[PDB]
Amino acid sequence: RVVAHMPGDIIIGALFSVHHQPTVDKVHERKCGAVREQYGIQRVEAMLHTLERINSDPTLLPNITLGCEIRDSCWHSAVALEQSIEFIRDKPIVGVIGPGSSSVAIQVQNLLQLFNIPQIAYSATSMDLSDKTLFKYFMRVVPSDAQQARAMVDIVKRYNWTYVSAVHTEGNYGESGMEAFKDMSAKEGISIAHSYKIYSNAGEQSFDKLLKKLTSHLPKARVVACFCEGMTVRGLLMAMRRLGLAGEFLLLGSDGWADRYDVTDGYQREAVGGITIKLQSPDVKWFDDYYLKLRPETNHRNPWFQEFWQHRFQCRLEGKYNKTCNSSLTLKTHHVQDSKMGFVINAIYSMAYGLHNMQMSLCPGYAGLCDAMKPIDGRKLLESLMKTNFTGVSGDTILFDENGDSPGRYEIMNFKEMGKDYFDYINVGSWDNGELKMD
Amino acid sequence: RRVVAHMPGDIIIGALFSVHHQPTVDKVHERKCGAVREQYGIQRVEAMLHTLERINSDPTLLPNITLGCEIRDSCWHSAVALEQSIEFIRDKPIVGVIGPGSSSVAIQVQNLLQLFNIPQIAYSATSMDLSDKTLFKYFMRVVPSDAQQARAMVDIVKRYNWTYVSAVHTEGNYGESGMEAFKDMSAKEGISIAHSYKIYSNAGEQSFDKLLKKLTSHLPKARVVACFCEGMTVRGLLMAMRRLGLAGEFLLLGSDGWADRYDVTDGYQREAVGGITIKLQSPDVKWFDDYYLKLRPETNHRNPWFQEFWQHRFQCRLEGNKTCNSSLTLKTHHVQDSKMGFVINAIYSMAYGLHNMQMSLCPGYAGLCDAMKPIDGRKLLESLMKTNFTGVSGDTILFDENGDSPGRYEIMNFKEMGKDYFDYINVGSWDNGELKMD
Ligand SMILES: *[C@@H]1O[C@H](CO)[C@@H](O)[C@H](O)[C@H]1NC(C)=O
Ligand SMILES: *[C@@H]1O[C@H](CO)[C@@H](O)[C@H](O)[C@H]1NC(C)=O
Ligand SMILES: N[C@@H](CCC(=O)O)C(=O)O
Ligand SMILES: N[C@@H](CCC(=O)O)C(=O)O
Ligand SMILES: [Mg+2]
Ligand SMILES: [Mg+2]
Ligand SMILES: [Mg+2]
Repeated sequence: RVVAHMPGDIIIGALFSVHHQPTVDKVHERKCGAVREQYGIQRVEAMLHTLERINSDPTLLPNITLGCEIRDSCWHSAVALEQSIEFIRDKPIVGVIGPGSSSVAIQVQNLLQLFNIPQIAYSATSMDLSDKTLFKYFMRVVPSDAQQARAMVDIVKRYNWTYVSAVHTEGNYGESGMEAFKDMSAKEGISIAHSYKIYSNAGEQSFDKLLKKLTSHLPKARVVACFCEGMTVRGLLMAMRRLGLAGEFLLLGSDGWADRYDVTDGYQREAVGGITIKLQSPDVKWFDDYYLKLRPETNHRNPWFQEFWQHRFQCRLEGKYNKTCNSSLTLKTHHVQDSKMGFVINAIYSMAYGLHNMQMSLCPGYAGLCDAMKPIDGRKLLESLMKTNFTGVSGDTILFDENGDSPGRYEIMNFKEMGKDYFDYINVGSWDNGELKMD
Repeated sequence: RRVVAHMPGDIIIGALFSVHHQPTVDKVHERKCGAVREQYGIQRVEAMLHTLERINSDPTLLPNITLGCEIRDSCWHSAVALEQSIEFIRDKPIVGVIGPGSSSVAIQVQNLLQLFNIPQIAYSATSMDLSDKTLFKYFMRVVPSDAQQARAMVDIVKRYNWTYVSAVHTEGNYGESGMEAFKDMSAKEGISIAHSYKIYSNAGEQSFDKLLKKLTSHLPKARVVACFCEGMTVRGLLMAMRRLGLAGEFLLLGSDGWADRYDVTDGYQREAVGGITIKLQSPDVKWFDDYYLKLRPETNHRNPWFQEFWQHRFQCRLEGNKTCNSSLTLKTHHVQDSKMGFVINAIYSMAYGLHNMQMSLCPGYAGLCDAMKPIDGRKLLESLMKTNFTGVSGDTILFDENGDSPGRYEIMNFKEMGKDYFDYINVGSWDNGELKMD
């Protein structure tokens, strides 16, 4: 399997979903699907460039250069574990950024903790991961769904819904979030018509059946609480197309969906009215400058880039598509920054600041790695990381609590019709530390 | 480093048994385990060792090939089990794995083993989840999935015309998957569940207290309590019943975690009295006791845990506070592990898979030939998925498409057989849909 290498005195690992998860037919081979941009190439590229900026910043880790080993998770548990094994055999991997998904992160954490390797996630939101007896070497730069689910329960109350349906994605994210939503909503007098679950990669038939099952609760249960992966919502949408059910349901979705266009593209009419929750994360300015200048002929250090470029533009590079890649192709056309970019970048910084701090205490008057950090002791790195206190890429303070969690907040999107045949995500409200505010 | 039981051979098979109890909150992070276990540890270790000896002595099965083993301690814990499982894969190669016992532990081990093409055969992991061959391709078992045990438990509730029961399951894949099967089966059968609860087996005294208090508030409408539970969870409850004195007000309908296990009820019998349990049908293995009971701490070094076990079992110290008398013997208070036959069938399955492979790849030869050097794990899987032989008790062992085996349950009753005497009474049976009591 392909890997992205950056040399250094210290090597940080990372798992990003450079390709989609395998299909039912190629699962056991663990042959992954198509190359991903926002969730893959962009995060890979973020990783490499953040490391450059840190290595160029003399305030942070002076005379030490951070290198990395970036690996493909395919958003899949087998693939991520396989790849995590490559991290632990046995120059060492000091800590790992990612992976994206709660149940995948858990599987990864189960391996890493046996090797005292701190792991810092940027999108794994499940409450389960707050348990430090079970997941001691796991931390994250996002809040847990104790709050997200709370926000979803609060949106239901605000709009005066007492009767809803529930769908969650199979696996720890959906399962655990929906548990929280089911519990909170029962105390607050909200009835759940039925709770359904489905895997994001189920066939059209499974989704069709789920859609028919949801119609049986019409007209009372037209709102569907979806603690769902983006690809589960898309499945629901496409099933609505096949069954001609556009305008029957209002989907209330969690962060798997947020403001993701790949979820709704091609299926806007069936999604319109949708309410989604997004974790507050501003664009990082300096990412686009770097990224939109990248060229397939000279971006060798990212070994998936040529594959991605050819996919994006549907062309062959003069280094199977029916055309050749034009010289004037640029990413600035239709560019959309990954909604979680700031989290990725902040996760990478936590690791660096964790390392820098350790260095200051264990190497008090020395420049670089002194014997006491040769080699780095994971248990002390975790102590250092657990006391994370810094200013983020976007100017917020990033701090960890005793559970390895981080404060955050949410934007509430409505997916609106903005005029004939044109739809978009519109910020309509927010949720922060218990307070819902709508426009 | 962790202690291992070794036996040499041309083909090495791995095994996972809970030789010690799980970490006690909190020796958890250091992964230090607790007290040594007899039925679930030492006896299984011993069955593994002796079964291989018996196979190596049988000339109809793998002639000229010596089967060895690497037997490791799981402590019935996901982290320890995974930790030990890495020792199997780094990198003589381990060809197959027997165990571990618990479903969520077996899941963790299967996720690693599938990556290295190493077949896994379980003796006691019963969760429906494990039937999914897309997630768990390299996993098989010699016991039926809890699809049947759940259905059986529902049928027991109906048999006594109960319409309102409480539910408790052990945190983990076994309890959660089995209770879900039970809830989505009883709701259709018109049975109501007052409240569903859950708990870790290693949860403190304080934790079980809270649970029981909650259960007491569910009374007196729900005295019957469906427990898709590990034995220690059941024990946990009984110990909480003692601390409160709520004994004789609950009826516990337990799954195979409890079954006919004395280590669950020992010391808390009157708290348990009345209880009903489901046990997988597994007859005692005659030859096992013959071999086992003859073992001596001075002469049984191949089992590295045995001296620890001997010393713990008899509360004495061996010569190389009180000194161990030479008269001590296991024949006293001996109880054979209830799932013993399943361990033994699992090993024989591995053995038979290896043998069938050997006949097609090494046709006119006795022994490991070049074409099985090394052993293709994908081919071992192929061969084991065609498992069909006659078991130690005499039944036919056969894997379905999902790598599952057929089985059946006995229904136990825990009751007083006179002033201060209590025992498990075989009160019925369940077999392929049909429940029978008398
Ligand atoms: C770090 O964060 C804490 C909050 O826990 C704050 O009190 C402190 O002022 C911050 N940083 C420094 C450098 O003092
Ligand atoms: C299993 O094998 C025995 C003997 O080889 C044979 O008689 C029997 O029909 C087989 N059964 C199945 C279901 O394969
Ligand atoms: N927060 C989700 C992932 C959502 C996403 O980034 O698409 C999880 O914990 O698995
Ligand atoms: N059947 C339980 C284990 C019960 C036991 O053997 O104690 C499981 O699959 O996890
Ligand atoms: Mg620097
Ligand atoms: Mg032989
Ligand atoms: Mg199976």
